[PDB]
Amino acid sequence: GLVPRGSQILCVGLVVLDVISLVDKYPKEDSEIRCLSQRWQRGGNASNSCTVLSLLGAPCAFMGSMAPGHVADFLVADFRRRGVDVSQVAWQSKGDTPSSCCIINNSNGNRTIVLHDTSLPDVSATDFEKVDLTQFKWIHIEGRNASEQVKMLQRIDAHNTRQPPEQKIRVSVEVEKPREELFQLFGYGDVVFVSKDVAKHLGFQSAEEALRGLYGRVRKGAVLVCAWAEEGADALGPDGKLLHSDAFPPPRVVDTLGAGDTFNASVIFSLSQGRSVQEALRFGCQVAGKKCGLQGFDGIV
Amino acid sequence: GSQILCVGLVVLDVISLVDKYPKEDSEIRCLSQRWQRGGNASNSCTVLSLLGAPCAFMGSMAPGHVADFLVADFRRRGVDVSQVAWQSKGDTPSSCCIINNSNGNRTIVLHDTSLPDVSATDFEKVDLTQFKWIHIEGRNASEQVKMLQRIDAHNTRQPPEQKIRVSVEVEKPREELFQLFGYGDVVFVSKDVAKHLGFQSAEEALRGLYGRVRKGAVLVCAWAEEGADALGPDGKLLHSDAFPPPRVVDTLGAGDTFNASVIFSLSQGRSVQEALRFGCQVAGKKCGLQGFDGIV
Ligand SMILES: C[C@H]1[C@H](O)CN1c1nc(N2C[C@@H]3[C@@H](CC(=O)O)[C@@H]3C2)cc(C(F)(F)F)c1C#N
Ligand SMILES: C[C@H]1[C@H](O)CN1c1nc(N2C[C@@H]3[C@@H](CC(=O)O)[C@@H]3C2)cc(C(F)(F)F)c1C#N
Repeated sequence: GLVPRGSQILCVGLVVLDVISLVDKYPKEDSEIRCLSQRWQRGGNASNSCTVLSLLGAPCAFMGSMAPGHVADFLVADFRRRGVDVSQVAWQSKGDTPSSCCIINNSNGNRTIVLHDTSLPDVSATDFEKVDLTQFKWIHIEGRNASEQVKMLQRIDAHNTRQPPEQKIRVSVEVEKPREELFQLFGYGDVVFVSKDVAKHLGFQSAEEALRGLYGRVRKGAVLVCAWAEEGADALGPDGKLLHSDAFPPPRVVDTLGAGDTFNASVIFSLSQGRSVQEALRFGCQVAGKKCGLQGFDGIV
Repeated sequence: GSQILCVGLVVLDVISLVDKYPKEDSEIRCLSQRWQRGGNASNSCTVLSLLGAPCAFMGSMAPGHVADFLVADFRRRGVDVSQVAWQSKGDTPSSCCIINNSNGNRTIVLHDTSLPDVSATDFEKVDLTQFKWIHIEGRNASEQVKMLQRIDAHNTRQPPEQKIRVSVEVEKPREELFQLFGYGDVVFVSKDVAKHLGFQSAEEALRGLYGRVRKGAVLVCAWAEEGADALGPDGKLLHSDAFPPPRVVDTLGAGDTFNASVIFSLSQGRSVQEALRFGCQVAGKKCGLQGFDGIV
């Protein structure tokens, strides 16, 4: 159906079916064990951020690769249950829709993960070339196939060149995985999110160190953002002024899975509403904190 | 008297194929993923269909997208699903299956959704005349005993040529199930159950447990790659060596392949010796393939 021009927030990235099993003891190889509880959850960074944007009251869309089948069916029904627009999915003829299997041991909190395979082709620059960008006010790209995503980012830049400042599509990039190919993505977007994990891998021992160490890698005018879990989040822009927000931890932590994606979606949302970077940092920390005391995404607002 | 009925579980298996079994607290990327219809009675129906046998499945399912996959899979195989016990409370069972590509080893993390099992009242509503053979996978034993008493009652009124043959499977090491040994013409006892009762071989298990079976019954015990043994009223122990593939790639459902193949061979009039050999043959062939396609 009709989507008003410059009304949606697009998130480009991964969707995965997460099968979480909670066990009394880790299974011995070649055995059958009854788990205590099992959950099927739609995951992925871009995927999780869409859930949060819908719950925040933002019209949003997901762009990512899926293969026709029963896994895709579950994921599409889950996206739709969360009011996520799924018209821009890159339907693939080869490969499996990603599925991960998580075994959580009760006696110690240990997590064993059998990650999805590599068979599914990622969204390409040619796939993205075919997208009418006019319905999007904001485009968020989760760093994966960087050389392709760079061409996608060059296409949004080309678009904005022909646009009055109010019809300009805002852009954000996420560098969450400590893979060198992704570090070229720092030079793209108005907002650049860098994970604690990536920063630590580059030798940075704090969000301040990471922002001061990596700011020279961003495009002119860009805002570099780094959330450091329960130590709050920092942002740094062209004025050279480091901004900080403390974390808003819940009275009891229940579920941290997707807290970072809650932060990213909330920062994007607050900025898209015309709020300052300081206000967006505080808001992202508040929503992220609220999420940590909740199972899943229900009740974050 | 044309169909083989299998009473038991249907489970959606979420299968991950790995290069090496994951060490606890680690992250490993799998090689490939698939969805497979599983459960012991359910797997035996797949094998019976592929063997050319008209078969039916009786088991509990709850309406939903999991049941939809399973029903479409059953139907794709030509398994008769008319006798499924549709439940209004619960979800359909699912499991996480890790298959090690190096050796075919399978590890299952199972989610028993606490769906109500098939009851004796559910089974009383079944027209037994279309069945030549009824196989029950041991689950809710006190309720399955009444189901077995119903088949016995039916056979009493039948001439020997129109008598329904009965098999029972005691796969789980739960004491409740050990009453099922006294029922059926063919009794399959797992290696796992035998080991739990202190038996170190199929011959030990058969000699140790034979006194527990019905008069004239055949006790069968498959001991994985060590082959299978059977023991009947003549007191003569029968053995078949396994048929291992040169490369074992997937053991998930090998035992169910054995059970279905023994049942099939016996239903065709073959000797117990021939049925044991055929059972090991087909199970062995399955172990060198992914899934059940190509076992025949
Ligand atoms: C996004 C960051 C901002 O820096 C604040 N916020 C928080 N992140 C936390 N984690 C991130 C990481 C999550 C795993 C995952 O993202 O899947 C672990 C724990 C924990 C808390 C907490 F618990 F203190 F509330 C907060 C708060 N506020
Ligand atoms: C049924 C028994 C007869 O005794 C022969 N047969 C085999 N069972 C095997 N397993 C049983 C158990 C399976 C897991 C599961 O049933 O889900 C493990 C391994 C392995 C092989 C093998 F590999 F050697 F071929 C054969 C053969 N033939």
